[PDB]
Amino acid sequence: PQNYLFGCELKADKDYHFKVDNDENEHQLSLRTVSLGAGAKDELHIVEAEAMNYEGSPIKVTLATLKMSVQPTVSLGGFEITPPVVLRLKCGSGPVHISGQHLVAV
Amino acid sequence: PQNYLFGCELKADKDYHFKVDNDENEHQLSLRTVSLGAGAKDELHIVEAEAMNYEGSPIKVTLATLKMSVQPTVSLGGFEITPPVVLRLKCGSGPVHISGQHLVAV
Amino acid sequence: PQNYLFGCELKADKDYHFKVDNDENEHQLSLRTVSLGAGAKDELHIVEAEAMNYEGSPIKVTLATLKMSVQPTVSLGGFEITPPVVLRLKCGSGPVHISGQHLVA
Amino acid sequence: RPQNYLFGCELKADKDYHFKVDNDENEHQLSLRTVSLGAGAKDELHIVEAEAMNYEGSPIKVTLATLKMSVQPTVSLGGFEITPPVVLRLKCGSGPVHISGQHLVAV
Amino acid sequence: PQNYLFGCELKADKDYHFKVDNDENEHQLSLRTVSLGAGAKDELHIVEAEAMNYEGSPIKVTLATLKMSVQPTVSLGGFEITPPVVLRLKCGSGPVHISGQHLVA
Ligand SMILES: [Cl-]
Repeated sequence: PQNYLFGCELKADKDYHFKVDNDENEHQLSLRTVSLGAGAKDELHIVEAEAMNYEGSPIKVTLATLKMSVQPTVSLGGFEITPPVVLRLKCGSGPVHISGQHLVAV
Repeated sequence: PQNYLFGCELKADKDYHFKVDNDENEHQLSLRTVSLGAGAKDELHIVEAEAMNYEGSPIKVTLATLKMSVQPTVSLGGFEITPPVVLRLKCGSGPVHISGQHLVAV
Repeated sequence: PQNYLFGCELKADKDYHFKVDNDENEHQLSLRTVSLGAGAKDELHIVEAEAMNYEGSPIKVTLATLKMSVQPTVSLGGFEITPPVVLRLKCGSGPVHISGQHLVA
Repeated sequence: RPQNYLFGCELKADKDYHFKVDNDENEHQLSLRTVSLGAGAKDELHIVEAEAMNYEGSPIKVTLATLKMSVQPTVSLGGFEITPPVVLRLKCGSGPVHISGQHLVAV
Repeated sequence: PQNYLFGCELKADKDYHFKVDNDENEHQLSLRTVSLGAGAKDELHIVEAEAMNYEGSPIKVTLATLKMSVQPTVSLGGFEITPPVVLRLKCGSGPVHISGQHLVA
């Protein structure tokens, strides 16, 4: 369970797509924090994730609701998600930063 | 321990029923975040879970108390519940979003 | 490790005692969240737990300080305590809800 | 796998806390869960610090939490495990500040 | 999994560099809390970490955004990073304190 640092930045329509690699290994994203960037406005920001569900259909789940003067950072504690996954801002202009661990298994 | 994205949205007249069907494997719901939706009033929101306790009886349980201008998101850190589970808003109009993992055994 | 839902509501004159039976397994309370109920006043609420320490004596312990307009909910991340455990409000009138898991060997 | 006992203490401006090992064989761990301000604490900045050995072998002071009654009365650390010997103290603020956690033992 | 206490302080002109000197065992930095020091102004503080991604390249990630009058402490719950790691203030002058665990197999 070797682990690499992971991160991305979201904007109004700057998605992040985490893909499956053409390796033989398993991969997981263990999401840790969502936090507002210095230039973010004091509006509501909602970060959303999209991935396969249990019965096979795409699901969109909101990870966090952030606002600069109320809650600039949310800690998710190692939210593990199997790729492919898309991360995006459902509202707010961002930037919103996401940090976490990229877990593989050779 | 296979792992899928889970999410739902609750409103005052909209609960969520997590079931698990005529499967053979064991299933667990691992709840990660509870967060207020973009249009939610600045009223008190209380999210409830109902499931079996160890004595065999159904128990109603408060997961989180949320308020948009005080605490829009609560992180539960992987709160596991054995299905069947009903999730509902005990008060507040929502929308309230819940995200987590659906974990499956064999 | 079997896990069942656990929850309770605490008020000024209402301790909560956890419990077990003529049982054969190991039991743990895994406390998850502490949250103020809808009718709680905007007073400071302090939730306390009491259980035996490593020496063997009962020790009272503050789990959380809550205030409705400041921090209505606290997440403990799976705080595990061996029964018997008493939960109570050391101050505030409540209602205060506690949620967690009952774990069985 | 290890056995777990409830742990707690109260810190004030002139009352620190030191984690007591004894003439025993067991490996002990202190797992800290919450830091929360007591009812009578004033509304100043409170900073809780922990003191224990680092890897290279010499003592390090470390900040666990910054708390303020009207902003953030409780901080949950999620099971911060520290090997004894460890000392907990207020680096500033008058308290009382309560600490809760687990005392874990295994051999 | 031997476990030692870890800490550092960050300022506008003072970063922290975590190297384990090449022994033969493996080391991990497990971050726990990011908190503002007593002397910090009430400006936005953003703490970032730099290490390798899975493709071998260095990446910088924001760990936490703090502000004294809003949220002086963020708890990361054991965010493990493989050394070498750089911690720095991307904005704000600090001091910002970091605590966690240094783990050796
Ligand atoms: Cl706040």
